Amino acid sequence: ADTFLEHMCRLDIDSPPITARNTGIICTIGPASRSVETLKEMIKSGMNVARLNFSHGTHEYHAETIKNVRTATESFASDPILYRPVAVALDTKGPELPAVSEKDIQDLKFGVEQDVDMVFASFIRKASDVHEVRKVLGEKGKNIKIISKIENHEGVRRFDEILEASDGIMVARGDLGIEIPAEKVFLAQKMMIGRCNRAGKPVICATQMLESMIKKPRPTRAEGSDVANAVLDGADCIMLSGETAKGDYPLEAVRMQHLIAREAEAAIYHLQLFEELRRLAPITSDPTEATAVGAVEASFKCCSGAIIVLTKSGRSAHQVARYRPRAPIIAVTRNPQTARQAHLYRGIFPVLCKDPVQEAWAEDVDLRVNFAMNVGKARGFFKKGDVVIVLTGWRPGSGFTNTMRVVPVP
Amino acid sequence: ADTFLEHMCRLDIDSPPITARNTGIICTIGPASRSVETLKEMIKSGMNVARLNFSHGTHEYHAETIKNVRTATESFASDPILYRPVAVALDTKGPEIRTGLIKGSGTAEVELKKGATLKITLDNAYMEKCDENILWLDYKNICKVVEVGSKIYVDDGLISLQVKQKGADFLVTEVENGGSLGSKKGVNLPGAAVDLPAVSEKDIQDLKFGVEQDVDMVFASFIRKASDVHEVRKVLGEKGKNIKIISKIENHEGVRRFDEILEASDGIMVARGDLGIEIPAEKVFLAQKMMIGRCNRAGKPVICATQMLESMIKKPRPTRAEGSDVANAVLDGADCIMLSGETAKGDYPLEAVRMQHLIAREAEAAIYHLQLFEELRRLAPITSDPTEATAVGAVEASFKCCSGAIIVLTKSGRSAHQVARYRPRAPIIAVTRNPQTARQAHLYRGIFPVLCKDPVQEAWAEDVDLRVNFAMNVGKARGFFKKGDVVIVLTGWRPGSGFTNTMRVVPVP
Amino acid sequence: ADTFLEHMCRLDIDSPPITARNTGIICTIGPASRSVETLKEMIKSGMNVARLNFSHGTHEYHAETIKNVRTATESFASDPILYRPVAVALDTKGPELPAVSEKDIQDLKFGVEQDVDMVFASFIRKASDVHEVRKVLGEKGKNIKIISKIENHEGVRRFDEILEASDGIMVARGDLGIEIPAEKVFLAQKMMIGRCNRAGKPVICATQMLESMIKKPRPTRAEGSDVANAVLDGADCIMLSGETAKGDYPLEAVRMQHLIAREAEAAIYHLQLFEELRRLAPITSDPTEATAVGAVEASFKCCSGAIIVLTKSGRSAHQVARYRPRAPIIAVTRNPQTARQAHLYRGIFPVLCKDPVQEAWAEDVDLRVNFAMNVGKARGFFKKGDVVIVLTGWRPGSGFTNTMRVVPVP
Amino acid sequence: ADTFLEHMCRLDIDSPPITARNTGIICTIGPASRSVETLKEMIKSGMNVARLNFSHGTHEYHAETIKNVRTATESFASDPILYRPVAVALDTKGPEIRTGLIKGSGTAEVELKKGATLKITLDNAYMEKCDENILWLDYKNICKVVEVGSKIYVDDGLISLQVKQKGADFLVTEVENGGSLGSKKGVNLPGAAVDLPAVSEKDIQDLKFGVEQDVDMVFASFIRKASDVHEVRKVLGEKGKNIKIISKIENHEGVRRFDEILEASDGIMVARGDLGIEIPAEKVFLAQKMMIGRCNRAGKPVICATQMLESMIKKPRPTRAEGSDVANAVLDGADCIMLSGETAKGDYPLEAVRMQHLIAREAEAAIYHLQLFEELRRLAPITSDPTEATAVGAVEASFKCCSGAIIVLTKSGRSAHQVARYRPRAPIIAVTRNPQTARQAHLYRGIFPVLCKDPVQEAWAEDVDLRVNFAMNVGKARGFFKKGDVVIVLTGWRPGSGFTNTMRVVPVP
Ligand SMILES: N[C@@H](Cc1ccccc1)C(=O)O
Ligand SMILES: N[C@@H](Cc1ccccc1)C(=O)O
Ligand SMILES: N[C@@H](Cc1ccccc1)C(=O)O
Ligand SMILES: N[C@@H](Cc1ccccc1)C(=O)O
Ligand SMILES: [K+]
Ligand SMILES: [K+]
Ligand SMILES: [K+]
Ligand SMILES: [K+]
Repeated sequence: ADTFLEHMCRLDIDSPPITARNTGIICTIGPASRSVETLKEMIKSGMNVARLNFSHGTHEYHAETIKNVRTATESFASDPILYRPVAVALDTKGPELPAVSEKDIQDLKFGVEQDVDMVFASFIRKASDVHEVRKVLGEKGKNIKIISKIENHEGVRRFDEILEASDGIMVARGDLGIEIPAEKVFLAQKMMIGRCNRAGKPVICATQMLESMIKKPRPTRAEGSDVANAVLDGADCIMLSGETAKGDYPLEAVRMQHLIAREAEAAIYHLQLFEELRRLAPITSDPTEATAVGAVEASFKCCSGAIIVLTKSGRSAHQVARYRPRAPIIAVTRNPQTARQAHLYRGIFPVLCKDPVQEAWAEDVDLRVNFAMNVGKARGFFKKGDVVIVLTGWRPGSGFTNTMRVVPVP
Repeated sequence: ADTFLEHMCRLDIDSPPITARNTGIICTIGPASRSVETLKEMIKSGMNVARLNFSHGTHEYHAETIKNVRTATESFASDPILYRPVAVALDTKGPEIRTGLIKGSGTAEVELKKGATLKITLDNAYMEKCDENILWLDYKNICKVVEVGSKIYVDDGLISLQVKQKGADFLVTEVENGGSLGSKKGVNLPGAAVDLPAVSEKDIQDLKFGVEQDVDMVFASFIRKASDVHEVRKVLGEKGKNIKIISKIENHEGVRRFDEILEASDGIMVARGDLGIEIPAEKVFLAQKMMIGRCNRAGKPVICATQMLESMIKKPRPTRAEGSDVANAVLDGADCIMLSGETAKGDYPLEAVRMQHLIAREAEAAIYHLQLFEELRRLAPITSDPTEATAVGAVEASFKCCSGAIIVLTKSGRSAHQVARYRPRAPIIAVTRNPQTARQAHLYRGIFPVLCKDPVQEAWAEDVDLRVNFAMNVGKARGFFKKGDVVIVLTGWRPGSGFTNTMRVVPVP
Repeated sequence: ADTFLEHMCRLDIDSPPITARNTGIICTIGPASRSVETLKEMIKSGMNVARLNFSHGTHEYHAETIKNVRTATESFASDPILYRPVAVALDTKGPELPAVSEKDIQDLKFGVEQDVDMVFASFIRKASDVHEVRKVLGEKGKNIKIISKIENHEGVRRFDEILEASDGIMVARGDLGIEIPAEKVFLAQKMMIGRCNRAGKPVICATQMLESMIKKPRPTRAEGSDVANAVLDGADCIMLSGETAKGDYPLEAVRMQHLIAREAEAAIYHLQLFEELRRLAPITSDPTEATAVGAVEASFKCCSGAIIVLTKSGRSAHQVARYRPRAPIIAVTRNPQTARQAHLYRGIFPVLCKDPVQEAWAEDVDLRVNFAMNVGKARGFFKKGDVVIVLTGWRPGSGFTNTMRVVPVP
Repeated sequence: ADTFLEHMCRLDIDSPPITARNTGIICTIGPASRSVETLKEMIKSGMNVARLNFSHGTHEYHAETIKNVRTATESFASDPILYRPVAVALDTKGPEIRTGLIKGSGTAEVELKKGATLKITLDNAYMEKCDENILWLDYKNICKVVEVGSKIYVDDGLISLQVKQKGADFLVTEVENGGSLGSKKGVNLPGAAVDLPAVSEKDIQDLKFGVEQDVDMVFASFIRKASDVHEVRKVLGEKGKNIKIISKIENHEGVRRFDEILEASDGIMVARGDLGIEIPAEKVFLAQKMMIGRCNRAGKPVICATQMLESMIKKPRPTRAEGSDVANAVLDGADCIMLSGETAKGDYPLEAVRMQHLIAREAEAAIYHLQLFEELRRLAPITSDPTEATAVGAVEASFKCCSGAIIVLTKSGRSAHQVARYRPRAPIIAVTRNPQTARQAHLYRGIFPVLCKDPVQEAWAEDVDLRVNFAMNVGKARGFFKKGDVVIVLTGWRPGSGFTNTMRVVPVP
């Protein structure tokens, strides 16, 4: 469809969703979803990130939840083609005042010891709050991603400085609804998602998603519409709260979130996002940035099934994700943390390569690429005769991901 | 802003809304909003259309409501610069199923609990003895159209039942979703072949009454196909031929047959709550976006209805969710938003109108007008009709010479509607001497109708200048523009002209 | 054709020119072309402007040439549908030094007395030279158009100030070839034509056009290519010199110029010219300028046969011509001078309405429009059922041409 | 500059050319330019291709010219960073008609005057007795293909005759355009069905000689249709299969059948002067623009030839008109410009090469590169061929990270040609070990070929790095870029790769 309007006119409620669900699903784990058996089913149904709410519970309790999450996750490790990484997120209590309380310091230190992937930092009002959280995590927690939660007016007013200091953003709509009038929160949500998309940083929408599923096996029309519109605004991930933490239908909530998010993909008009993001980006001569733009460009032309990115830290894959290709970004990494953290970005499908490093660099690249091809075929992103883009460095120890290759799927 | 993304990035919740609210507000009038004094305040606060729900009330009652609406409306007629036309809409009963009266004395509500049994009866002895065990309803054929396993929804989806056993004139059900059952509530039978007619005997009488009362539009309930629309058209007849028919899409068949319904109707109402019963929750937002899109493409008005500001029945302010849902209907492309119980029977009818106005006005800052137009221009079929070429040219000019308004001199409204299809940012000031045309124009996004009551000058060019000067005064007073801005003026050429084919670029003096 | 490249690829030398010749033809009148009988044939064959070279001849001699031009021109006046206005141009001797010599002053005064339409001012080096010519023409000659001839390096270096002071420009390629190297004159030509197009002022290419036709009935391949390329650069008019003044085939020269210019129209890609001219124009709220842009825009959409402009001074038609529509601009005027001067602009087909003024303004407009419709049908610009754009003012005595009308051809 | 118009407005005759000359220069070698010392100077001054005209001379003579060209070319081989490849082109005689020898002793020229009679004879007694009354020519069938009223042109259109009477073996004509008639001049019969074969007995021998001499390309004369091209291809055979065939379009039939000729050929030469005889003057500029356009769209080389700098046969500087005509051929999209008598037999062969270089270099300032590419990208068919996608991506990147060059490692040249089709601003440094590939690359606008003479490294990645480093040194020395600039590098992935499908963004060390 050559216009957004025609894209809307062609939507059909009777035809099933042909496209993959490209947004992350974050689920809050509590008494209802804590057991290894429930977590297994939640992972199969689409959970990408387990969130632990440190407003409640002891460290002993959370250590057991984390252990259960990992037991459930690694139960699928025996098939590396189908294995999905699952991230762990620590959501701080925060001030209920200083940015980091005595309790938050202890909780953050515990997160470092437990090897969590990301921190959702509560009640962030300004940049210096983010830097205080960074300082507590320290040298040992330096690769842990900090997602600043915008929960009040000051957070919204000072958004630009908070965004620049953070690794990502969580929009807490319910908390914003208390301090900001109802007729304005939807504008704040749209503003913040937009600015995050422009900056290439993850944005999560949270609170008041599928709350009615705490008691019911299906959500309301309004809730489906609200979740869908967060996806269409440009959210990278959607987070579920009590629905998965303590409700009666945690597994049904994950499945419904998956269905809604997958339906919303049919309303996304991908070409416009990219053309605007390409024009708004500053003119640069950084090799990686030029290669990322070129890859997304090629992914729209030679109607590509995927952009395969070989990445150690995830950074190269994130640079591609900023431009919002339609094609999935298969991020191949040997770093387990990188694979878990990648779920924060819309359209990144991380895969953890567990094979050992080959001495000949070109053979090692070919092995990781072949692994990505098998994963893509199995997930139905592409098949034999399709073409994909492959991004790598040139030589072992390259700082740039500056090599782009157009490759037919064998 | 040259990109949609930058348009979103520049949104600021602290800066007040610089732009006008361009969508229509339709309010349902009932016991809470019926009086001349309340209506006056609702009109000042932004009500453009009064909706009368003929599911309830006698013709005598509705005649008095209509009279009160007109008394309130004409109380502002002494200042023709500030006078706002107010339309009247008749919303038909249609093929409804309803429950009976709650039993006994005391509170007129009973708690139905999940897992509990409930017998549905058609025995008229129980018509006014509804309770936790027995529920009467008025659809006699219900046992022929429903099976074991069928779902039955009561009171706009509040309560749900599953049929466990059929009988001759009864059904034993189990309550799936509990709630308070009141008296005379609406019943939906999803996936059931309900044999009730499109226009009942009662609907015929109601439609004839609407013609006699000179209503501006009809909201036709439960439209399933084009022939239902044509039956409504036939009843309105020659005498009601200028009354606009808005088809309500309330079920799956309505959505499946949307194209034929749209082509037969003057416009569409999307009833989201009713659609939520028959269609899964994960799909209704797609149906809403599809239908609004197709209406925008066809140049026909689309109204979003149900589940707008329902919490304001009891509270002076809406929830964050409701604000977000209303706003998104506006951003999808809705021409109007309709309020139901919030204005009809709730405790804060005036606050509901004001909040709807605030939400809709805030949503305008998120609308990216240039994209809508560029796409609507490309999707329109290549034509040599003078009026269509002039309408496109006017909207084009309204984006270039950053225009404060497109002024359209129109008798029937049609010329102004053709401009509105292209979705200019600038307001369309539709100047007309026809009072009905001025009322009906509120159905279209971005049309600000003004009723010129001055007599016709013999020299045509002087008459045009007089109507344009009237539009200029109205625009200055509403803050659309001021001295030094430029406006587009569309007219015919000569008094007999069939086309609105003349465009004029005019500085505001 | 949606691209310039495809426009070139579709050119067909075997199909005849479907489009009108939109550039003006200026012919130098001398001993070979001076007679009433030859002028008649030159006018029928396409001459729009008669140029008189005041380097030679007495005032008596030139008065007779002017009289012969007018006798020939008015011989077609009995049919006002087919009558073509013919302009008279005085080309000064100039310095062969002050801008205006004693001789030039006398020649310019004679031009005012003879009611010439335009002056081609020789050897213009700077703006003050143009203002001296303006001062000599004075109040009585204030509507006479001054075309500055750029004949040397200083003229090119100071082009912007000369252009701003002049009504139009003549590029004298042969004279430029003496003072500027041959490998650079083509750049000067392209630069000057471009700047004139951007400013909305007429530009004429002169010298070394069809010189071989002084002795031969047909031009060379090279000369055809050179004339054609001046048209494709954006020239409004092409001027012939000795070919028509003193050569053996003056009538054949006019006809060949017409054929070359008409062939060149097939290579003009009109949509690009307009889209660029629209973007480069400064953002304004002048009603006439907005209406002119809108008219040209509409002329590309409702595939218009013409833009009809009712104009007293010509200015409204010139403002439309700046945007380079494909459709011919039929400029209807009662002012005989306006009709003659309009030939300086590419794409303007002037028509002189000789009917008396109707008292009712709307009827007078309708009469002039009907006249334009008959002229257009007769010239084959359009026929019954086509649609045209009509531009007018609103009341009698309107300063703006701010009214645009889409009109089917009856 | 964001518009073509502004690009023209900013042209400045006082500022020197900042950019390289990107079009090829082809020079005809004859008595004036034949010596090793002159060729050396012509190569330094910018000659990329030496053309040998086989209309005249023996094979012995041409073998010596070819040897001199190679001696001159290889004299610069001692510095492989600065060495420029020089191609050799064989231009066939084809089906030509020629006059005989001028009579008697004295001057070898006679004045034919307008209105005078001239008898054309086929009697071989008059073969060497041509004068004002009698002219012999070598086309025996001429009387069968010409009528009364037919025009006959002699010596590249200098003289024109009209046939007044036919005979068995004679034609009586009247001279229309007079001039000096010399010996053995070319004869054109416009609109006549000349039955001469596409490849004559002589052309077969000349083409076989070209294969033996290892020429790089053939300019095939008087190509009228695709089958003529295939006959030339067949004669070159298996041994001459990599020799490029450039079809010369010299008549109306060539233009009418252009598409099939283009599809059969490796490239095209537009012979404007020859076209000017058979096609009217007011149409040849359209044919030139059409043919260049179609060649650009197809990605095949197009050369403009004839009537370039002809006045430099006698003068050290060209005319304004000639400079303008050459410049406009470049701006139309020509890949190369060919010089004829200016370099073959004139008094200033070296000055002609230098002036051609200056004109072509000046014309680069008027080229608007971004438009060419954006249109060529849109007009190209949607494909999934890896090399084509990579070529487009490389040119795209060359406009963004303001690249100094696109470096392409290529064996046959094909990968570099695929990049050249998209018309990047940045030079395409085509690195090859194949000497023929390096010579043939000059046919394409914007390809700067470099011949790597270093031996192949066993490790593929090291070999790539070596060739890339060689290209970097060549680019630094030519001033295309310096340390800190960024370039695009295209290669295969692995030594067995069929595709050039790997693109690398590389800072210049
Ligand atoms: N990152 C999420 C969502 C996703 C799915 C498929 C492709 C891209 C993204 C996942 O791996 O499940
Ligand atoms: N038609 C509505 C909404 C509107 C307001 C302002 C401008 C345009 C439209 C009204 O008149 O109030
Ligand atoms: N102005 C010239 C050329 C022209 C012809 C036709 C249309 C537009 C322009 C004329 O009137 O003859
Ligand atoms: N191919 C020619 C012209 C050229 C020069 C520089 C860059 C590109 C092309 C050469 O190598 O000399
Ligand atoms: K928390
Ligand atoms: K109703
Ligand atoms: K002169
Ligand atoms: K030859």
